[PDB]
Amino acid sequence: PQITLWKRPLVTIKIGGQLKEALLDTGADDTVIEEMSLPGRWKPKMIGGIGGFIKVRQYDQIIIEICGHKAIGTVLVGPTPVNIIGRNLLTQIGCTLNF
Amino acid sequence: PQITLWKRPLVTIKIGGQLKEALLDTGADDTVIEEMSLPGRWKPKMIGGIGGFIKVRQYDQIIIEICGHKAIGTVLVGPTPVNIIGRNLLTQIGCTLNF
Ligand SMILES: NC(=O)c1ccc(S(=O)(=O)N(Cc2ccc(C(F)(F)F)cc2)[C@H]2CNC[C@@H]2NCc2ccc(C(F)(F)F)cc2)cc1
Ligand SMILES: [Cl-]
Ligand SMILES: [Cl-]
Ligand SMILES: [Cl-]
Repeated sequence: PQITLWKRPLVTIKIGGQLKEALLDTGADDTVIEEMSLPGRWKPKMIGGIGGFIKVRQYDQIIIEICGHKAIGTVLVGPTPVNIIGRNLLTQIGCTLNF
Repeated sequence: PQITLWKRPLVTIKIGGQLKEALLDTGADDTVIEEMSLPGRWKPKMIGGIGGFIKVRQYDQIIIEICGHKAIGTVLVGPTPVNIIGRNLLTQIGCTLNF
């Protein structure tokens, strides 16, 4: 699809057997999801931006379905105000910016 | 152009006659630039980031060129990790997400 930017580019994703709404975010290096359970090992990480930093759990090799495109990669889990699909997964679905 | 996301989508902007580096950020509603002098009056604005909300200065109808594309619009000034070109100007220059 082609998604314009008049409003936030929210899409439905499937992760850990749950459906969630997430923002396609070219400014985010990493994918960050609200508190949820994921399988496997994790390690702590700090991420930040305007407003400050939050602590998240880093899970690797997690599968996510984004608009019917399956991708695998690292997912950070923590108290983010919005679910964010970052570049590490956007690349995998072939997402580009065009103008 | 078409910009992939394997690295940060950093571009050159021109504002106040000066060249600066900025991030094309579809996850940002607004355009936020590091401290600099802009003309005219400003209004208060609260923007929410990953780690909380902060106050920034809102300037309207500011001339700004983004990757050679001329735009005129709202620019916020405040403590941001990098200069951010958000949806308000991405929309102006005709930028879309595609996959
Ligand atoms: N309203 C508005 O315009 C606005 C809203 C939010 C922000 S934001 O929170 O600062 N912000 C932009 C951002 C840009 C660049 C950087 C930095 F360079 F440091 F990596 C950090 C943050 C948000 C907006 N889009 C990307 C970033 N998302 C939160 C985030 C932060 C860090 C990660 C990580 F590190 F895991 F990848 C993942 C997600 C900026 C502007
Ligand atoms: Cl990854
Ligand atoms: Cl104020
Ligand atoms: Cl604007």
